Amino acid sequence: ELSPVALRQMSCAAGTTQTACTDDNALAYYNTTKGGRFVLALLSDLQDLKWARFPKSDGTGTIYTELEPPCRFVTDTPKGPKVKYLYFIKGLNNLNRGMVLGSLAATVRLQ
Amino acid sequence: NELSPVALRQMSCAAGTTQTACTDDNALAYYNTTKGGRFVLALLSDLQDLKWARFPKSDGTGTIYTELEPPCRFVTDTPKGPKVKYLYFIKGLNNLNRGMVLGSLAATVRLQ
Repeated sequence: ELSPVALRQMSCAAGTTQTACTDDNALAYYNTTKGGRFVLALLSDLQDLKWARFPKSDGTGTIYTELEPPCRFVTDTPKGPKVKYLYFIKGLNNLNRGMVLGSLAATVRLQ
Repeated sequence: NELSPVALRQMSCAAGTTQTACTDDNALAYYNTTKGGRFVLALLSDLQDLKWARFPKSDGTGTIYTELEPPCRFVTDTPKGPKVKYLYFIKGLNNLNRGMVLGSLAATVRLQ
């Protein structure tokens, strides 16, 4: 059926270009199925990101994914509201967009 | 531009195999608090044969019955041990809202 699979988070590199992916500057929401991680969305403080870099665990190589235009949103932080940017993977369907938003509501102090 | 952020609220509710069979709180409803009215997305229940959910109207006028999709079965890890649960989407729920419920569940519950 549509059995729910756990959405996990991990830090990851992202940048304006693929070469620009420098050091961990974002947080990736991903799925773990079969052999490999399925990244659904990026979470970051930066608003001009276009790419995300992911090294597979086996070290065979690294994966670059195009990012959609970011969805700006606000989180509640002890030091006051903070503005974050939510990047869906390019071409992400609405079902997986929903799962991201559902997981984001649970792992982040929204509004 | 700005993203629409909604928190999935949960509330105990009545359910049954028929509209008349809806009496006690047999399930918990995932809903959204909108400007006015509660928008129910899905039902979570120990029972696997549910078809309707009942919500007495806030205005006191009557009761609302929303029909259920076929249940999705899954196992949660609880202190009492693994518990078989059944997830019912509201009849006709779009894919975004379905993902919202599926994303909230897997982010807040341990699955087997």
